[PDB]
Amino acid sequence: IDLSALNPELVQAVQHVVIGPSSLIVHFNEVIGRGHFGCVYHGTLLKIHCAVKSLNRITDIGEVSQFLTEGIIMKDFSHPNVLSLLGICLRSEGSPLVVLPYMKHGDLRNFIRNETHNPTVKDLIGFGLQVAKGMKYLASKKFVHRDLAARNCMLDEKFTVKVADFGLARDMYDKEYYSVHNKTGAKLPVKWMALESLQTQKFTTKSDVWSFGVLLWELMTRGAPPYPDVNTFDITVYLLQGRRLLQPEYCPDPLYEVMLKCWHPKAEMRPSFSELVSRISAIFSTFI
Ligand SMILES: Cc1cc(-c2cc(F)c3nnc([C@@H](C)n4ccc5ncccc5c4=O)n3c2)on1
Repeated sequence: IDLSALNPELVQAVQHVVIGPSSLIVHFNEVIGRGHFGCVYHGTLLKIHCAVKSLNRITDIGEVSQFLTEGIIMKDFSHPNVLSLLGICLRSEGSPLVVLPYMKHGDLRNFIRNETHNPTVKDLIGFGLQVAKGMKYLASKKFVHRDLAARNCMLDEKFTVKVADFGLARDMYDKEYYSVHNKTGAKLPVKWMALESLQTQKFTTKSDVWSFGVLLWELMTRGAPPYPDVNTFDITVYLLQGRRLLQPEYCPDPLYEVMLKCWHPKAEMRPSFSELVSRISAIFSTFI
């Protein structure tokens, strides 16, 4: 790595992000995750159980100083509902490996769809509140997620929910839900996107608020696909007919009212993540 190529203020932070190969064993024999940009494997860090992501499906990782800079930013994030970066390990043959905490119970969507798990309505709302707290933190860091959805949050061994799939962990972990734009070629999660982002492909924290509303709907339907009878970019036409996802059977009325505020046609009128934490914690507190 070329320390000179970095912003001079960040050079000190590199030692805290870089993991020496001696400190990490990767078990390439068993894939635990699959993304478009690469596979994920069990690993042991010095005995800390971790998830090691390869980026080898990409032809190139871009500018190495930029990759490092991304890693440094990501490493300073610390919140119990945000997936942390443990570090990055430089291997001789191949791209760098990204080292994340192991998430025993996988992604939130699959967890709520799992027949062997039986969360209550209170539990599902609490999963939503935990996501809201993670997003309030990210928004306070002026970080825009761009791909918030239940598939992109994960659960650890204590069922703590963590906003995942950002920074160096960013990928498409379920290709079904990404559609190619015709003018730009970008693969977009159209069914989670705000109206304005469908039009401009610009994403903001207020478009993350829209996605969060969809995520709440996923939770209360225990992982149903949103808008099944709508096809890809016909979602814009569908929404502009004056439509929204219907209230799920076991979704409390005030929680559906929160969903509708998250889908406000004017981005600036949608609630902040701080407001969502406040409103959801109240609704959650009414359940036993
Ligand atoms: C479906 C699905 C979703 C994911 C997923 C979603 C994320 F938001 C996400 N963020 N980071 C990851 C990768 C790096 N990851 C992280 C931890 C982990 N722990 C246990 C098993 C697999 C993983 C994993 O794939 N993710 C995988 O993997 N399969």
